Amino acid sequence: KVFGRCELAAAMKRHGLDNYRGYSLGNWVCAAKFESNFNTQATNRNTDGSTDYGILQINSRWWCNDGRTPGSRNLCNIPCSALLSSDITASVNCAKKIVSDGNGMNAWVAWRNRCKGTDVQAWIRGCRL
Ligand SMILES: O=S(=O)(O)c1cc2c(O)c(c1)Cc1cc(S(=O)(=O)O)cc(c1O)Cc1cc(S(=O)(=O)O)cc(c1O)Cc1cc(S(=O)(=O)O)cc(c1O)C2
Ligand SMILES: O=S(=O)(O)c1cc2c(O)c(c1)Cc1cc(S(=O)(=O)O)cc(c1O)Cc1cc(S(=O)(=O)O)cc(c1O)Cc1cc(S(=O)(=O)O)cc(c1O)C2
Repeated sequence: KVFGRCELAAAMKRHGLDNYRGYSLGNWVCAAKFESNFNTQATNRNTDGSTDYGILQINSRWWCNDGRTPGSRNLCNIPCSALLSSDITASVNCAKKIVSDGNGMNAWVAWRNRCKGTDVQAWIRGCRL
């Protein structure tokens, strides 16, 4: 499923992402956009054998288990297919763990190139809140 902007911001807020470890809500919305275009089914392969999964493009090298990334860890203790679900709960919970561990959000490449140090609030303006 593809979220709209405001629908995603809203769900992210309900999951307590707003200002989580210092990152205002537009940050998580912005990162979702440039990682997956708001698509819960997004997946992308990496050259090391790992795959990024879901709305926040969470990597199987470190964070989840997809049974085909040899020698990988599963630090969120979660199957990667759970990161592909229509309900974003697992993605959110895994995203919290990544950030709190942590490298903040700098871990997300697209967030670092398109969101960090810009007007991330534009991503939430005009939404019901
Ligand atoms: O997209 S919207 O923010 O406009 C929206 C508002 C409400 C909605 O019921 C829905 C969307 C439909 C809907 C969407 C989703 S999601 O897109 O997958 O996030 C989930 C649900 C849902 O009804 C189920 C649901 C989950 C939660 S959560 O455990 O906190 O994530 C809370 C609620 C849910 O219905 C209650 C709820 C809260 C809120 S509020 O944003 O907290 O005011 C609005 C609406 C609600 O139904 C009222
Ligand atoms: O990822 S975080 O947003 O939590 C973060 C915040 C600060 C940080 O200092 C860093 C990360 C570490 C860091 C990372 C990087 S990068 O991974 O290569 O993108 C670069 C730097 C850095 O300190 C160096 C740096 C770059 C820039 S830029 O011109 O915008 O690219 C600005 C700064 C830097 O220190 C200053 C700065 C800005 C910001 S702001 O969020 O843009 O206001 C937060 C922090 C800053 O130190 C305070």
